[PDB]
Amino acid sequence: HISSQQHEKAIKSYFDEAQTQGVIIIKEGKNLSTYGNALARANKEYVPASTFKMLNALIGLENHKATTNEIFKWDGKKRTYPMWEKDMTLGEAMALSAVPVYQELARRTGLELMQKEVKRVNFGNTNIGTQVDNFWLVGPLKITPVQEVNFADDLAHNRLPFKLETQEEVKKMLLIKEVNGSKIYAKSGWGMGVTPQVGWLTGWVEQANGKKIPFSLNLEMKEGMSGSIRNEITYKSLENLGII
Ligand SMILES: *C(=O)N1C[C@H](NOS(=O)(=O)O)C(C)=C[C@H]1C(N)=O
Ligand SMILES: CC1=C[C@@H](C(N)=O)N2C[C@@H]1N(OS(=O)(=O)O)C2=O
Repeated sequence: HISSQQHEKAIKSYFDEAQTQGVIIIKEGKNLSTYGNALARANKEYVPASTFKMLNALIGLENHKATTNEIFKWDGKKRTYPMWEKDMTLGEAMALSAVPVYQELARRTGLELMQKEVKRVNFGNTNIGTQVDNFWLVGPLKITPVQEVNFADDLAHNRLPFKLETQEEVKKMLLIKEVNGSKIYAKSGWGMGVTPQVGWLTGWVEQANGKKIPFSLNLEMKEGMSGSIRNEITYKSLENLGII
């Protein structure tokens, strides 16, 4: 009974109230629906930032650069965040979004193999340049929100060019929330090394019946903004549309 006009107004209001500019793209089957307060962001390129952890993990696991139980030791050097000053698996580093572990994984893969794999999966603009440890954080690698929701759709359905086991292993690392009978799998991103700063939340909802609904939220992260606003806008948008 709720009008399209009302759903669009409600979702736009979530971005407006957060005093930011953003989009949330939802995919139902092959149909992409764009919502939010800055719809033109849908086909614009931004650094993937920490959302690249999903592809970094797939590449690393497929090419035997790590195992899912392997403990990446903390080197003992000071980190930006105290929770990163510990030993962790790829899964733990995914949940904590610990950059040093994923920079170690990128270094193990190496520039030549990383570029070949990024080109093979056809991720975003597919350019990683000459620095294997920061290309997803400060460029040249860029991707659009439409490309991110299509990547999430491919991963959710095991359509990426990796072993089924590799995709299942990475998907297990991405469970962030359980609402009723729905499971939310996603990875956030915050491009802190670029101006303006981009904020992402890309993933999918696995409904009780087995249906997978991919999504990609993309917005501008502003001064003193909490990371949780990406999760709050996403959950409110998915709940408004009856996805959760
Ligand atoms: C990812 O974009 N990162 C790593 C880390 N986690 O942020 S996230 O939860 O939004 O992924 C962070 C604090 C910032 C950011 C970065 N550019 O290093
Ligand atoms: C809020 C945090 C979330 C998380 C992330 N998603 O990047 N990071 C950074 C900070 N945090 O915990 S801290 O060590 O207590 O700051 C940590 O593990």
